[PDB]
Amino acid sequence: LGEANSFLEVLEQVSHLAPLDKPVLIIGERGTGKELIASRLHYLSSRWQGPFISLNCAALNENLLDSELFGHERHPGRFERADGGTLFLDQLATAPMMVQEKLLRVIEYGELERVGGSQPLQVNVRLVCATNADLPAMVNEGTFRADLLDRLAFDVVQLPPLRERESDIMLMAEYFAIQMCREIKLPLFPGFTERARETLLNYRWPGNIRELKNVVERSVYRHGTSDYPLDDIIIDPF
Repeated sequence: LGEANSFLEVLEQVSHLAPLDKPVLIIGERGTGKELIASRLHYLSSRWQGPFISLNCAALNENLLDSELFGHERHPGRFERADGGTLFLDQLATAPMMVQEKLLRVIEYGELERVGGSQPLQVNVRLVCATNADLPAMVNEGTFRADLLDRLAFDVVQLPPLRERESDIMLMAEYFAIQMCREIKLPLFPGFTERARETLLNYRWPGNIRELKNVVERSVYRHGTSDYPLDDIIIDPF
């Protein structure tokens, strides 16, 4: 979430892309809300009453990924489960080259192939994928299929990292701090000192919004009082 102009521009882009049936590629670091953007593409589309299915490609080994996406024997895969809806594939760049070619087969031909006896399955799925890799760099290296990229990247949504939305950092920090005050029953958030603000604004936030929420919640809890402003931002609890 947030309100920097670069983020508002993303929301505008998403509102125009959502009604299309074309695949959308989301590029962004961890904690920038890629799955929320994918969900927004679905719910602003004509498919909104259909299924919204997610899969993280990085999480499964190659055989398990293959079966989870395309099914086997019956274990229906994620494409089948997303029929009439939207399938979100996260960490796309980790997909093995076998899975990449099979993904292209389903995209251009619009159907899954069955082992023996079973006829192929036709599927109608809107695809949204996400990564933080440099996919054109991977194409040059031969670790990502050029023909798949020629097809998947109809258009690209680039999510700005928190460090490039500096105006959003104190806005969101205040929001998360207030919510933590409610959780631990403090009567009022007593504010951030200038030292705290320097700490927040100078940090690069590799975990972006998710990390900001955790750091601020921990800091409010450790502070534990409404009697004076929060001075000590605990970035590293280790």
